[PDB]
Amino acid sequence: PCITILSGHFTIYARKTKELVEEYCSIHGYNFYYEESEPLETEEHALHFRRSWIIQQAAEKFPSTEWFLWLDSDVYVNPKNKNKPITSFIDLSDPNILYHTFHEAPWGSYPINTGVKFVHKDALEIEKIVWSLRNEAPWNTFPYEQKTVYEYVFPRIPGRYIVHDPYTLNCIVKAYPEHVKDALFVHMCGSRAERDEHM
Ligand SMILES: [Mn+2]
Repeated sequence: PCITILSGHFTIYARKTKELVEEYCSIHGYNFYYEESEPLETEEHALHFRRSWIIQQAAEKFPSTEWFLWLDSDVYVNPKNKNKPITSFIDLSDPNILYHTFHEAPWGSYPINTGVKFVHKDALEIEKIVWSLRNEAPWNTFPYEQKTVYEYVFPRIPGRYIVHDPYTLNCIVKAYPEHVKDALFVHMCGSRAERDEHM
């Protein structure tokens, strides 16, 4: 399908991850949207929610998109696998599914990690609602958009989401060091100097 990968960051590591993702899209014919812009709302919760505003900007630019893929700015493409398409790691053929998300068990603090998040075009209005909840309790409490997707969105869409193993597509470096080599998306979740050094 038509994939648009989107990300944003307003930083060496973040430029390097950008490059790799930008390169990866170019290799496979994916659209690339990057929010280089400065956020109007700069509080901690609002910055986490900003991904749900960015997707709306991505969709305006690329309206022919079937699947939107959010990647954090601390997620990069594993050089080893840069020549492999996304479809070689995940089945996006089920027309009923709106979200593909990934767990972080047992090292992670929450049932899903939205650092890598697949959103079907038919869920764009849902992402609009997530953005709108950014200043509403309990959604404005940590972990923010990630809590809102898991606890507000998912209950309303039974059967329309899959929570996947993270080993290839949301491979947190510190948590899964034995999986990093074979991963597609590597997530430097868990420090700028540390990230630059890694990049
Ligand atoms: Mn992250």
